[PDB]
Amino acid sequence: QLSGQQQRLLAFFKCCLLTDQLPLAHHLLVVHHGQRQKRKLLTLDMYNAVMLGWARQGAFKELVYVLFMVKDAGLTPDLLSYAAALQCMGRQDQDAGTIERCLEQMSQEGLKLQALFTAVLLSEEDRATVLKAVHKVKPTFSLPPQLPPPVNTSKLLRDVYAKDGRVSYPKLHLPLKTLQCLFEKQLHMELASRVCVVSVEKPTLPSKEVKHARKTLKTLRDQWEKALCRALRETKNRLEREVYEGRFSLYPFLCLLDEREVVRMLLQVLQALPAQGESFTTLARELSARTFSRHVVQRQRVSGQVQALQNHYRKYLCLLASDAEVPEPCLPRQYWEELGAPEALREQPWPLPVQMELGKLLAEMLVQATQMPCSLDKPHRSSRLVPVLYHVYSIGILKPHPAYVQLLEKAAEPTLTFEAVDVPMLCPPLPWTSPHSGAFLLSPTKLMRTVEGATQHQELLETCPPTALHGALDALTQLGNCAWRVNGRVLDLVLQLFQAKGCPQLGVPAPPSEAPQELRRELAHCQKVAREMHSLRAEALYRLSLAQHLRDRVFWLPHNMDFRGRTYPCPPHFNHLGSDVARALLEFAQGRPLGPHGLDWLKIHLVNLTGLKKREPLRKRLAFAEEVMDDILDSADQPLTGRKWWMGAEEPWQTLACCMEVANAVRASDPAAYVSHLPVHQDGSCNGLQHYAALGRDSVGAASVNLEPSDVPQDVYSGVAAQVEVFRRQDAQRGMRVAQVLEGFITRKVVKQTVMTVVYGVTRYGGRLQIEKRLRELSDFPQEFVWEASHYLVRQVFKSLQEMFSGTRAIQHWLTESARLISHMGSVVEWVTPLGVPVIQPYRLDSSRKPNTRKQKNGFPPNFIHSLDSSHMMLTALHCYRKGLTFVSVHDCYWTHAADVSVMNQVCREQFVRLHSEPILQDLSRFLVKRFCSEPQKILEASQLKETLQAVPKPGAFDLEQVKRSTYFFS
DNA sequence: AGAAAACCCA
DNA sequence: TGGGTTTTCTTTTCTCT
RNA sequence: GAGAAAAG
Ligand SMILES: Nc1ncnc2c1ncn2[C@@H]1O[C@H](COP(=O)(O)OP(=O)(O)OP(=O)(O)O)[C@@H](O)[C@H]1O
Ligand SMILES: [Mg+2]
Repeated sequence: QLSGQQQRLLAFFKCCLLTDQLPLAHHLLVVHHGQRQKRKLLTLDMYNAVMLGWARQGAFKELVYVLFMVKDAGLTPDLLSYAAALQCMGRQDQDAGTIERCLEQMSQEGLKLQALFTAVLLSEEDRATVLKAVHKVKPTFSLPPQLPPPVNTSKLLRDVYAKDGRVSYPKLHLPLKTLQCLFEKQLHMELASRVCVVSVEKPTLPSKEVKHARKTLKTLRDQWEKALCRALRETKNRLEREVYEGRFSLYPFLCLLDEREVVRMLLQVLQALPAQGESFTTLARELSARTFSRHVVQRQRVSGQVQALQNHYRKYLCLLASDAEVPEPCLPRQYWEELGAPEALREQPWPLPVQMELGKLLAEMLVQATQMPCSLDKPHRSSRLVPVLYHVYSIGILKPHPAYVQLLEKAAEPTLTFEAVDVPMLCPPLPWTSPHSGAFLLSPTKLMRTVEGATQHQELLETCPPTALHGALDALTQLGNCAWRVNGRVLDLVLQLFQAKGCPQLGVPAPPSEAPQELRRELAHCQKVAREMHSLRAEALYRLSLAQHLRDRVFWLPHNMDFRGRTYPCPPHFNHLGSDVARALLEFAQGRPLGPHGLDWLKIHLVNLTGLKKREPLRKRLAFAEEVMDDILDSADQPLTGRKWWMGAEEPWQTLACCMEVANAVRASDPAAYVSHLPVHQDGSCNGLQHYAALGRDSVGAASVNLEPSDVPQDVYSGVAAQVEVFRRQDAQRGMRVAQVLEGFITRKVVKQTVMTVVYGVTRYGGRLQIEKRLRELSDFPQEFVWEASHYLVRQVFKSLQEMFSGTRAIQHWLTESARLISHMGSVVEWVTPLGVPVIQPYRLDSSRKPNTRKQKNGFPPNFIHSLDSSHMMLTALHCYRKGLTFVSVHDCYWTHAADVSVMNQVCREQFVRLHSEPILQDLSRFLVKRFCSEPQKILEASQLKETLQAVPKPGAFDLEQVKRSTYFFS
């Protein structure tokens, strides 16, 4: 649309506003105004930018100059131009307070002053100055009184937003002053954009070469520090020259940040660089994005937004603190908005070519700025100052000359360095009051996770009724308000294995040592295994370094959504959706007493973690727990020196943590009045099958995946495993070798993924790879036939064909056909969840202007079922919040304290009915016939999709209220 | 690799 | 009708080219 | 970009 130079100079003038430097903008405006080619292609917005800037300084003569320049070249003043004019007229006492010409022309122009105060975004201080100007004269003007905020009136969301009800909202265990101090700590950790952590490695004792290298790097880094402060000042003068000669320049972009912070950034980029050099454009985009983030943090420090955030957060903590009482209790978004919400003043990203030019300029400073001696091993040897990194040609990756990387490797630097946003928050996160504001204090966290800069996700989120997202945001805040701590005993044991030779049986990666050590094939395989082990140990190193950092601290994990609705915590390395070790390290910081029923749920949780007794009732899982109590107590007491019963569990570290918790609870004097911090888990049987069976009301499926009450749990995977094992015997007696070598190897775990995936649009090749990976990890299985057996295991699993999951397949076929026809119409598949969240699919494999019908078709049934179980999770979260339950969730795995597992069940058995009492299939049908089938050009295609959508398959005969008495719906 | 057919563009 | 490409969906981490 | 690994 607009020219690239227009956006480029718009970014220039905006950054000149943000960095004082206003005579530079006036000079460039004058130079462009002189030349006829240059005075063309300016929009009104750049003169408007210089308008508000001279309004901030209040220079009346200069602003009258640029206002006179507005009328030339056919630009009439817009609303905000008049606003800045009112701001400068009121900044002085001119025109008897701005009415003598400005307000008369304001009324003559036909631009509404109400529309100025409402429609057009203004700064709050500028808005107050306009108020003072238009209050010196005309005192009969007053601001329109803003209404009380709207309260959502949907059927599922009536109960959570009904004012008259008995509520018990949970409060944190931390007082107001402690939470305020943690707010200060988080603010300091976010202003300093990186955090340094100690390695969990074994440290190296002082040696001659190690400390010689250690003092060599300090001298070289200080030398490059002075070199970088030379180069950036030289290019600052050189770019100010281009400003003063009438050229575009990046001079305010380098004055966005101080000299020091840029040099520190470039040094941290060298410290974080691997032995192999990274792509030049990737280094550029990383550097310029870091410049943007540090600018966003710096602008709030200068502009006074940080102090406003301080006062509001100190008032907001009264809701969460144990020692403070809000007069009427309410939700954190509601209490945030009831208090005066600060203006966001959203920093917007610059145009992408300007970002790339900044990254190129910084990286090309970094290339020709740093130098080092070549004679590293011999300091007395005379060597010229060899460039440390010239590989710009090369796909283009810079070269770390091997002296530097060997110097680092013999330096034994004990410190890793993280981003602020890659670390758990030290204070409770900001409430999700908007798709813009939430999670981190000073960083623009996104509502939906996305890649490659897909922006239609937000464009659906900001085009909604304002009360639609209220259910989702209050869910994410509830997921973010969970207080976590680190289980230190598990950390001690894992670091004991990590600092020694690792234990790959229990998940601790092996060192570069104990690696495997005609000939070429074996050497290549040894190098491959060495690289994989080194990579896994680097991952575990980073995770355990954050865990040891947060060992003594209470931290919060802010949550985002994806597009389809499911919720993930923002800090990546150490979260509760990670592996066995990561879940074993994490624990609830707030603890709730067990009560009369908590210890039974702890024991059932332990038996669920062992992986034994999956086919059993709860009474016999509990009887198993009493059977193996001595093994539990020995595993808790002697993990690595006892009989190691916990190691044989399917999730050994979580089993060990639960063994410790159960051992503390049993040996307690009153196990009912024991404060338990362990998250007890409840999981759906087959949630794709659960939601398909509840949509189709299929009695056979509902009985099959436990929507109908039964004494014993029912698994589809154990059914199909025996149903293919009978043919494994029947073909083995015909003398087939592939059936003969699979004896004792047809389990739930090898067919679990395939029968999980049959309800989605799976092909036989994907099922083949699915069983193939599981057969590769089978050590007892001979590895020769792993390919062949995989084919034999996607054959004979046609047992799902014989009228198995029938209404499931009808629902699947209609969703698949709907996605196919929507995409063949040319449109992307969108739908609104029953809680109101709009969902769009970012597939678009044109290059991105057509929808990829294969990807849309294969994506619609999983994305829709994930939307439903995310909505079910959010309803369960909200109605547990009304009953004072601490709830988190790994994507159908609902986690809470043991004392709440009954209540969490009941809400899970209520909001599954209340969600599925609504005609989700019919509401989806009418939404997609209104949104997608109302076009004039494609009446026949709309008729075909109309016949498809209006032929939603009929519900079966299953009363959903039975789910209320289903014991093993979630177990 | 390879056992593998269906969909999309010629 | 003939030839090329994918293979159910999402999320996350690490070192080597 | 491949080498892997993890969660639903
Ligand atoms: N590989 C996968 N592909 C698609 N969806 C998946 C996949 N793995 C899990 N899911 C989704 O996650 C949920 C199932 O999680 P989970 O791993 O607990 O499976 P399950 O069928 O409930 O098995 P289990 O018997 O172990 O409880 C469903 O919503 C399902 O759609
Ligand atoms: Mg499960």
